[PDB]
Amino acid sequence: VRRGHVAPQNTFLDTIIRKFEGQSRKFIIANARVENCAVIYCNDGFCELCGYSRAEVMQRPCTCDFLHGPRTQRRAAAQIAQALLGAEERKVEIAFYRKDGSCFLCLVDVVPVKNEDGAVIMFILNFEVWTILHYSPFKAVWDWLILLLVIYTAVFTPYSAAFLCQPLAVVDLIVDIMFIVDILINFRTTYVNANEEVVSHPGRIAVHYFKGWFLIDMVAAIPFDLLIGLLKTARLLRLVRVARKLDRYSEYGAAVLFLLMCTFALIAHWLACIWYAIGNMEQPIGWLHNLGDQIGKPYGGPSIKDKYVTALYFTFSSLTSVGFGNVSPNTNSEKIFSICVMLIGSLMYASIFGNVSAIIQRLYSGTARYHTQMLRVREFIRFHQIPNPLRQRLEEYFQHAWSYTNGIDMNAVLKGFPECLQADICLHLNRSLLQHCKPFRGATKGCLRALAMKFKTTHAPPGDTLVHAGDLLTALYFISRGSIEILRGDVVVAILGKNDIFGEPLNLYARPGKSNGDVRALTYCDLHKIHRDDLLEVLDMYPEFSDHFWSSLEITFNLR
Amino acid sequence: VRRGHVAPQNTFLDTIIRKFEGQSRKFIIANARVENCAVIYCNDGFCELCGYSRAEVMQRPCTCDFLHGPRTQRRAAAQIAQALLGAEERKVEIAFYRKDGSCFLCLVDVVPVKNEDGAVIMFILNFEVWTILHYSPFKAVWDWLILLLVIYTAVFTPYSAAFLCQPLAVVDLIVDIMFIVDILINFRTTYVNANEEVVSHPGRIAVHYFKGWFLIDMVAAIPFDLLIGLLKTARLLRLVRVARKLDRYSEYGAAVLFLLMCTFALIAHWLACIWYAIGNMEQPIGWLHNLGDQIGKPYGGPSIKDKYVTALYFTFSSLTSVGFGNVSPNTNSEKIFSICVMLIGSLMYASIFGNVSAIIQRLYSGTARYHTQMLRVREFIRFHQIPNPLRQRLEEYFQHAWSYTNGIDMNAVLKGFPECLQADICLHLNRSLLQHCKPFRGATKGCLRALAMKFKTTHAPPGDTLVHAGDLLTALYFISRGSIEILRGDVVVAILGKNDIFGEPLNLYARPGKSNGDVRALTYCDLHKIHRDDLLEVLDMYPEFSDHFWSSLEITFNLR
Amino acid sequence: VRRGHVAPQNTFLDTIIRKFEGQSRKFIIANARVENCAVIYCNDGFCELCGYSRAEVMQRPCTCDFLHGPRTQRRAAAQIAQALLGAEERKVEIAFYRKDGSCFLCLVDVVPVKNEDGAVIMFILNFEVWTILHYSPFKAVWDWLILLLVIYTAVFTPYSAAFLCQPLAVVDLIVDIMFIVDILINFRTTYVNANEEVVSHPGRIAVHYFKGWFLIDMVAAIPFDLLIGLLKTARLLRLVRVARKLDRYSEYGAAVLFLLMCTFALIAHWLACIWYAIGNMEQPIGWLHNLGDQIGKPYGGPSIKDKYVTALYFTFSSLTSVGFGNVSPNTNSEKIFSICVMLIGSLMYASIFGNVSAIIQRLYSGTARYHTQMLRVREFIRFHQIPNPLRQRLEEYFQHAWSYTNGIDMNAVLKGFPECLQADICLHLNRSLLQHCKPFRGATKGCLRALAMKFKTTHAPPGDTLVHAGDLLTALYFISRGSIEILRGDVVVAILGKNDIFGEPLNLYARPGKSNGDVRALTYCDLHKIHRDDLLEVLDMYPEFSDHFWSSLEITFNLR
Repeated sequence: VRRGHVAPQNTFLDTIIRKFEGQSRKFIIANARVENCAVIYCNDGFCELCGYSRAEVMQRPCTCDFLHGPRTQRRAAAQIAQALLGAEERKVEIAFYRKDGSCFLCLVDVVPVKNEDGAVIMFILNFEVWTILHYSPFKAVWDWLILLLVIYTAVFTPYSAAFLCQPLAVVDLIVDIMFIVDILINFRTTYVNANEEVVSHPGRIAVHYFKGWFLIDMVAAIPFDLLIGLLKTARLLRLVRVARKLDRYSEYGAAVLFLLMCTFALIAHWLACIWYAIGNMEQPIGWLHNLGDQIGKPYGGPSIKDKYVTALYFTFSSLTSVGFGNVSPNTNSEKIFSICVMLIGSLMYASIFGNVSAIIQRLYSGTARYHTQMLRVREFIRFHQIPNPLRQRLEEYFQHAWSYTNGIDMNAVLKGFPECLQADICLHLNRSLLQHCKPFRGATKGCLRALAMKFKTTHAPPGDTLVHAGDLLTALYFISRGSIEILRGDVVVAILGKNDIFGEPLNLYARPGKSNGDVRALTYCDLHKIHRDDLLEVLDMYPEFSDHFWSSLEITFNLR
Repeated sequence: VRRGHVAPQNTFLDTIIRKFEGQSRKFIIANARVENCAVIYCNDGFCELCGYSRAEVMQRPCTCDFLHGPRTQRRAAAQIAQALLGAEERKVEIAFYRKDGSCFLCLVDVVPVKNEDGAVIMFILNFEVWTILHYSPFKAVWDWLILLLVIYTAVFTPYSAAFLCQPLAVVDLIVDIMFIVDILINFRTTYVNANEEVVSHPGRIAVHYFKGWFLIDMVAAIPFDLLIGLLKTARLLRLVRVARKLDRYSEYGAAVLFLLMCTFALIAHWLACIWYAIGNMEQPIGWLHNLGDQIGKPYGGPSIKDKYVTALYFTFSSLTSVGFGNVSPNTNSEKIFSICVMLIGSLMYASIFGNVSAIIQRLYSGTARYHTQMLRVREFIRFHQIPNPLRQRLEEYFQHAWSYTNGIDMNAVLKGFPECLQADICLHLNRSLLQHCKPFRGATKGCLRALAMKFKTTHAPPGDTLVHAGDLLTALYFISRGSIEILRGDVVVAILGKNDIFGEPLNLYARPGKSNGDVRALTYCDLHKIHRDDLLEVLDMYPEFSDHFWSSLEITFNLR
Repeated sequence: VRRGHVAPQNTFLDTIIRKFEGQSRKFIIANARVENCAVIYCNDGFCELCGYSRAEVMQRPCTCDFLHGPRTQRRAAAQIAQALLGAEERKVEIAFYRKDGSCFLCLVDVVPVKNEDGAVIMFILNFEVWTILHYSPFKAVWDWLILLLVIYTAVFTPYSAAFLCQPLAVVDLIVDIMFIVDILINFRTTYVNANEEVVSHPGRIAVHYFKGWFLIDMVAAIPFDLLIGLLKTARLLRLVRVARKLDRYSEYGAAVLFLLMCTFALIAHWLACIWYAIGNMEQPIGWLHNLGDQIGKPYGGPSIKDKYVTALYFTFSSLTSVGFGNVSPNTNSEKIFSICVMLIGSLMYASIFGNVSAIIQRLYSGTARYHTQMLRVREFIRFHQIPNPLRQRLEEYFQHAWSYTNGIDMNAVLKGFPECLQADICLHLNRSLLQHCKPFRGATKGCLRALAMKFKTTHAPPGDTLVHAGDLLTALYFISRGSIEILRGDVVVAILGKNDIFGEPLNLYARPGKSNGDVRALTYCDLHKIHRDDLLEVLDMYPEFSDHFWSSLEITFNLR
């Protein structure tokens, strides 16, 4: 289920501007925490008065020296300066000057705003001539509890209606209380408006709940004493609660299959009850008389245990397209019902199990594409005829890479997000380097995001050659986990464990230098990677970082 | 089935470091085969003692001249040098010096490690102040043998249970032995752990087999003498062996269809037996009495041959959605069973044959996309209205290219793999050139991989013009198979067979030179290709290779 | 159906080299039509003899001046020169010299090859010390005629076998003749070998037809006189002719649906006959007795008209999953058959109509994607809320572009083909320009292909602004059909009809010049397009073409 982000702590500024926008007033806003109180807003009405644009007015003292002129008094201007420090309402009068030259008399209404703590935050200068959340685990698990007792009302209210201290009557009365309790919960609980990402408190929620889904849910919780048994069919409107809250029940993949399969039972259930109703209410030959000849109970009559089973047995067989012929429609009303069940059944059986077949492939989606992606590799091997030592690499790498990634395109997901969140994702992915290592600490946050974007992650399983002898070292690597070894003609030279760096320094050569020897991983080593073209372009942007970077950084193996 | 790569020969170094990591000791490792015994590892504890970082300590003699100072003796340092050559344990004492200046007394524990042959490989200097494989063809074919006799137990154990030197009893006792033998095989056979790519020997396998799939498979192989016929239903747990080993049975495309179709029979089989059980255990009107009136055997009674057939005949018709009405449920228990079979059948018939329909399209996947890809070309021809001489080329090339590649994207597969394995694939693909030809022999392995990446393969069928007269010769070609001819106005000049080269030398012109004449293939000629921009960029990286390349290489046809 | 390209006219050279390759001889080949008889082939055996490589030997006179030395006679060398002009076999002896220095005596066997006309084409110098085609419209339409009379044999041979001047017997004997005629046709007709793209004449075809599909088709055409009616069931093997020739019948989209639907009838047909056979051959209660009670013919017996209908009626209902219950299996054999029909029917009905549902969507594939592509545009309009004057453009352009292209990606098709055939396609697409226009005539074929690749086609419907006033004229246009008008503030200036050019000359400015005014089409104008960056890069390659191009070309509207 969706939950919007909470309103930022500076959103009060928007409501002040939006209220004064309705008044058509002319004003400016200036901050208190800043040194000389720089102006941070100027509406269109203010620019028409003075003549100056936003660019000129913004980032200037709130006393406004440029507005003063010959006609202004020294004593009158001093009253405005003292009013900022004193923190109170003083309507001081003074005659400002425009950009072009003309003067005007104006009333300066200084009204400081304050928070709950008791401190002056902003300066508005007007001119004139018992709570619950919607995303809580309490409500989340209780929605499943509603859905369970909703199924109860879908099953037992038609069976009670059609076929007619008691154990059944007492449990039914407990369900009536839960829906009355549900209405009380829906007032105090929060919701997500389109514009307002979150909303709380009872003054605002009751307006939304009225003129919405309360009218239908109001009828659900109205029991009465006053046969008249048909009034209990209003409890089927409790099923509407599931439709409006469908976003919560569609989260899990397996839970969706339960809904589609249990509804199929309820569809037949109702039709079974409706099929039974057709037999009783026309009784002058039909299907119920016909059943009395099959099972030995002609007319007393057959039992209700049988009467419902045989009726459900029928309507399942009719809408599953079996058609057994133990029971079958003879009268015109029965046949018309069978026509209705065959028509709705052909729509249902096509639509509902078309989804279930898709949901099984959607649940087992990893293993579905895995076999098709595997058959590409097997056809690729048989095409070129690849020998055994390379055969083992392509099979084991593919299964290792797929089991690691779960058959997911990692770069394809990041392209949907913008550069701000892409940087934040990559900042999290490379948290092991940027936090712990020596050179990356002494740097601004813009540099960290800039680097993180160009960084990569490359999982090297046991016995995988990353680089070979005499190769162009494009990359500069960083190791987080595992233990990588460097060799040179079957001679073990290096053993690079955690928090190690290997490659070449970019300052000395200024060219793509050749390698020293091969480098192979022992364990499932987690490591990171960049390029010379990628890295150098970052250091050109940040010159103060570059001198700090290369000095503090220490490569464990210089490769030449 | 997946099989991990064997642990590399230098993995003992990781276990030594990981054991000493638990001790919290401070040490270094140095190689013996190398000249002056360079240090190849240094933990965090060692850097805290001396003060020096990894970059300074690595690639230096293991005697450590930088650690010595004024306080160290000449006789004491000589004991460490002799200990390296002698190969034994000597705890020599000497007072080293730190980087900053301060001294410390320390005990040098030199412990050389040795292999099975009997030679000193490494120097650890501590400081203190009857087998079987899982991927074998024996086990592979025997898993199919298990699956066959598992189907036996799925079919014959319900039929024996429900409907009741003998030929049947003796064959059943042989199957009981095979599962007891299976348990003995599962101990000695290998498996694939998540971390440990391969694992062997009985000390490690028994720990994994216990607390896993042995508990279920233990119950399978427990026969007893002690009617009590229901205890034989535990043999259905032998079916669990197929689920846990499902990765092996899903390899072949046609073999998957056999599983999905034979299970459909077994599903009905069990339900047939369950349908029969419902008739017998309620016998005070039902379906079995009803059958005695159809076939002339009222009550003796009808035969077991019939009794099972009619029961299977029912349950197939019920779950295939036919519903014949020879046999049909009359009692409440029978109807509830029919409701159960209709509900499970609607799920089964939708799910299982949804997969079979996909598996037929997945097996015939080449011919499926071939017709759709063909209809693009036929619509492309009808759109532009292409004449006969060009019509023949597009049809014959498409069918030749598709029959060659089997409708597979060759470049799309390589993009999934990294640059290391991509080079290894391309090294195999261009093995005909790099091994046999004259100039490519005298070169380093980095050059061979660098070239191979930029190379291509272009199959030219009979009568295909590769290059025309007056064209810009971007490429430089190499022929492996077939026989290509060069013409110039219907005059046969060249006949280039195997191991031939044509194009232009890149040293003389330093520009894109024009061609001499046309060039056409006779047979299905296999040849390779590069570009000027691609090739020149490789030779710039390797200057010693470039002078060797152009001198030794000899182009058969210079084209101007 | 696939048909390979005919063997090129110079393929005799390959067979001569391949035959002499078996002999392990050492030789060269030289052309006659060329001036000084340049050598055009040299095997590995020749290079071992002399010492010289291919590069040095190729493109030199066949007399070989470099091979001569001091020991060679003036009179002996003259015999070789006269032998080239005379055209006959002379085994002249002369002692050649190697590259290194050593001499050797050798026999020069000059054997000129000749064609059917009677002219010397090549010079091989050995050294020693009633027809029919497969793709014809005769065979194409006759394969459909076979398939029609194959269906006859599938339908009438079981009906004749199972249920038992005559009109029926005479027509059956005509079909027996057609299959005997088919065998005679299959000898003389051609086929497509994997290596040999085409093959003809009776010496080669009979070897392929034997040990192939003749053995099965031989049994089809063996009638005998000698009840023994079961021998006529061998005529079902005539159905195998359709399977082996399936490539021809899968061409048309609608014709595939006919095969899948007519087979479904034949599947039921056979099963109907098999269902009938079960009734007769067990006759001591069954289904045939049961039918005698429904329709008033107990036992004479019921008619064969009925007996077959009711049997087909059954087997359709069984495998269509209806199950009527007029007729139904009572005996064990009948039920086992119903189990078999339900099992094969569930496989058939899933597989065969899964294809038919796909074939309907594949036949109506244009209209399928059209609606989905339309819904993108309708959602795109509702997203941005586009006004009426632009609304009309996006709707009309999309329908015009889709109706023109039939929903096909034009550039996506060309990427599959190589640069040779891509150029040939684009040469055909821009045939209107390159043939008819003035500047493109005086140019080499390499230039025409180079230009054609970079050219485009842009259909401008009525009232479409191609270029606006003050725009950067990147392109230079060519008009083939229609009539385009140029305006400048609602003033009609130009009327450019067929074979016209507009843009700017690239020689004068050497910069992207601005436009003069707007340009709009009247009719469905067909026109072509290029760019400055695209065009200039071609003219840099061909300097002799560039001076010819700009002088002869004349732009109708210079735009400034």
